[PDB]
Amino acid sequence: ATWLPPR
Repeated sequence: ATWLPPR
């Protein structure tokens, strides 16, 4: 995927 959100 893309844009990995923190926590």
